[PDB]
Amino acid sequence: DLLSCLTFNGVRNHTVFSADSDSDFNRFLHLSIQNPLFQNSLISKPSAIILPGSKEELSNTIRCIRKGSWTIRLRSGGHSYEGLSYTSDTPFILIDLMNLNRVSIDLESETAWVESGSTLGELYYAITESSSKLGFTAGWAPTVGTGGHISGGGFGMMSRKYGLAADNVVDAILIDANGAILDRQAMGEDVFWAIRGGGGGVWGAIYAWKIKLLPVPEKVTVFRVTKNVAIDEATSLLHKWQFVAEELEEDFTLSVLGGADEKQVWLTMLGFHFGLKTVAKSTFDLLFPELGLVEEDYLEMSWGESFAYLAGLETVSQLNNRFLKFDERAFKTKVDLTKEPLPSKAFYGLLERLSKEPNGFIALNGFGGQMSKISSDFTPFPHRSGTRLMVEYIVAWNQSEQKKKTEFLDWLEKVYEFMKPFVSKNPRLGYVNHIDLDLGGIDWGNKTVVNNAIEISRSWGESYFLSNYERLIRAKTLIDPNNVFNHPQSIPPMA
Ligand SMILES: *Cc1cc2c(cc1C)nc1c(=O)[nH]c(=O)nc-1n2C[C@H](O)[C@H](O)[C@H](O)COP(=O)(O)OP(=O)(O)OC[C@H]1O[C@@H](n2cnc3c(N)ncnc32)[C@H](O)[C@@H]1O
Ligand SMILES: *[C@@H]1O[C@H](CO)[C@@H](O[C@@H]2O[C@H](CO)[C@@H](O[C@@H]3O[C@H](CO)[C@@H](O)[C@H](O)[C@@H]3O)[C@H](O)[C@H]2NC(C)=O)[C@H](O)[C@H]1NC(C)=O
Ligand SMILES: *[C@@H]1O[C@H](CO)[C@@H](O)[C@H](O)[C@H]1NC(C)=O
Ligand SMILES: [Mg+2]
Repeated sequence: DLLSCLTFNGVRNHTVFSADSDSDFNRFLHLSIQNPLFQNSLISKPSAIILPGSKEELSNTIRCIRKGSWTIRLRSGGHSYEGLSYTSDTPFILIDLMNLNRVSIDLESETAWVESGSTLGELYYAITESSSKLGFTAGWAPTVGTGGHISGGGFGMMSRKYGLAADNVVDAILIDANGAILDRQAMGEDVFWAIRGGGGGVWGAIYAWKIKLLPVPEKVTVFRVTKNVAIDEATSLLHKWQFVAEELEEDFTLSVLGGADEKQVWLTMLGFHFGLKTVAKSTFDLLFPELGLVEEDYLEMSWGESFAYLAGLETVSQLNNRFLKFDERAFKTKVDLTKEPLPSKAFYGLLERLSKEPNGFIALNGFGGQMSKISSDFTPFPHRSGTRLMVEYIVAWNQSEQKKKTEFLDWLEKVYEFMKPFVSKNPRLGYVNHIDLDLGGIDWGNKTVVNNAIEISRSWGESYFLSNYERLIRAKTLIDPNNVFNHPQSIPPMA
């Protein structure tokens, strides 16, 4: 029936479920699974996979699915930390957007239309090919899809200068529950607000984003330096780092990745400056001489080169390869936002815990700069002025380490518990692109839960969106009153 409808409407790229492990179905399913944690045979699988190739095909795909009784799942880059783009407890149809990866750069307006299947890497590659003086602000990972990422905000190394990806969206095409093809004018300002950070898989299917391209100098300066130190020094480095980071002028970003193994602590310092190396080095010589950076650590390169470099890629060319796997390990990650400085003992304790679990690591970023100049309700992402740091805790493992899974997750749980007193409180804040089901989830098939959906959903909803939660609910009710686009943590519509 679904297939007949798709045919009648001219949608031809579809594949039904097959048990054959070598089937084209399985191949398409796995192409964009970015967390092996959700890859096994015991996980839910779609009844069919549809690959629309145009806005009309996307519209008609949604229309056909509604004539049946399916749960819609949209996938762009497949990076959902919780696999929410390709799993569902109820029978589902996977709409994979990988064929919608056209990027159209307009150098006369310095804007771009970006189909929502395009990855960050594909976008960055297109921009750098078009111009040496234009860039865009989004996350570091080149295989992340614009569909999920911009829908959830999109934070990266240029956010202190330019804010989130979603803060630089000026139009969009949204395909609603009825297949309507809506631009900014058609969807209205409440819905255009909601899609710019309110979370993917909730409002409809974004067909394309229109973004404003942003100035970058022809040469920027970066460094990636790993310090191999002991815990005393690592603690004092991290404790000073937090002040250096949040306070730097907007033309600088300094972030950290960290881990340990018994007495050996490693801290990888990632630096970016919107300018030349003489200024970059004079700034860090003055503000953070403890890092011990030398002249040869500072590299001058193009903006596109810098994004490939910070992502750990070999070349700018690799940005354009969406199936170059970032990593092959299963993972679980959690995040905190902070409002007060972290005491030294928090870093010491975090490092002690890392030293006992070499499969764990942390990633630390400062806000400030432009992030403090954007109002909390400009877009749905509310963590602006007053927000000091974002702290990510990750544990990752390979197949050979599978039996330690329970232990790894316990370690992460304990780290998050340890950090509780030092980070944001009442409520403990989160970030929707860092979706975390530990916070809870709605079973939309459970009537008693659905009756109280708004209160229940406030647990994660206010963590992600704070006061913006109320406006999100109104926008949801407007654009998807029948809740066609839903998942365990989707914004509830009013009854
Ligand atoms: C995997 C990963 C993620 C990541 C990261 C590094 C890696 C290796 N670094 C990040 C960073 O530097 N800054 C940042 O803000 N986020 C970072 N992340 C997390 C990443 O942003 C999120 O995982 C993001 O949501 C992933 O987007 P992607 O498009 O790749 O993922 P998805 O699983 O397919 O979709 C996620 C949700 O959005 C819905 N979706 C997908 N496409 C659409 C469209 N077109 N319209 C509406 N909703 C859409 C999915 O259904 C799912 O709910
Ligand atoms: C539905 O969409 C999928 C995914 O786009 C289509 O498969 C893709 O088809 C293209 C074009 O045939 C393939 O590119 C080709 O790759 C070969 C090497 O195998 C290369 O020599 C050619 O230059 C060509 O570019 C691509 O590999 C393939 N992608 C995947 C993941 O399979 C598929 O054809 C579509 N199905 C239908 C019925 O339209
Ligand atoms: C609905 O959810 C509640 C609370 O999560 C649970 O106790 C109950 O068993 C569920 N009811 C049904 C009918 O599934
Ligand atoms: Mg076979």
